[PDB]
Amino acid sequence: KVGPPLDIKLGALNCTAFSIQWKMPRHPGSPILGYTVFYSEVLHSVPLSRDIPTTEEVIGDLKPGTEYRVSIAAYSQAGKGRLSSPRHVTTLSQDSCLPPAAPQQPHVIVVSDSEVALSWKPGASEGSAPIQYYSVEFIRPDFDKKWTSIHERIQMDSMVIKGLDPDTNYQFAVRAMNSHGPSPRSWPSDIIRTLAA
Ligand SMILES: *[C@@H]1O[C@H](CO)[C@@H](O[C@@H]2O[C@H](CO)[C@@H](O[C@@H]3O[C@H](CO)[C@@H](O)[C@H](O)[C@@H]3O)[C@H](O)[C@H]2NC(C)=O)[C@H](O)[C@H]1NC(C)=O
Repeated sequence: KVGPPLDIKLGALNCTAFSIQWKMPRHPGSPILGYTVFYSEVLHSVPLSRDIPTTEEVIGDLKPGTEYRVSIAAYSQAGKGRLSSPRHVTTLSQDSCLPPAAPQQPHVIVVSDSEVALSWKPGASEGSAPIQYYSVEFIRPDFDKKWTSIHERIQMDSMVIKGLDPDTNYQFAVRAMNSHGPSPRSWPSDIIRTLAA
């Protein structure tokens, strides 16, 4: 019986998601218990549906550059309310949610038996959003089959890495992050050996 939700607002967040916001229906006969959100790809087709207690929601795991038809209905103690007029929204184009290009191959200079100096430059593009931080991985080519992450974020374009094994060959690589995610790895640095203990 109750009217459809009012003041619906939707915006594409990124390539795979959009957020939806609305107001309580006017003059409800009974307390609103929740809402039901219906959406389908874009002549109507059978839609997916999500039930939520609040007046706003984020709809994720969508396809890039695709238009969606969205409707909302409120449910109360007297059944399902009237369904709002359909709203359309398009997820961002893939070129628009790009993560940054891989940073340039880093320069490496041995410092001690357990330390190494390292520096890098950003890539040709920051992607679709400015770089927020860098990440650094390392690997011992003689024994390791996989890269190891350094669980810190760097706003500098250089750093000194400590705690390495003495008399060991190492290589290093860098990735840049924006709000859209990680870049590919930089080229690996040239092999460099720590001083023996
Ligand atoms: C595009 O937008 C969507 C929606 O904002 C992003 O997905 C969301 O990513 C966040 C952060 O990773 C997720 O939050 C996390 O959820 C669980 C606990 O519920 C846990 O992994 C973390 O503690 C954190 O709270 C959120 O669930 C997720 N929402 C989805 C998938 O619907 C997405 O990362 C954005 N970027 C891209 C490139 O798609």
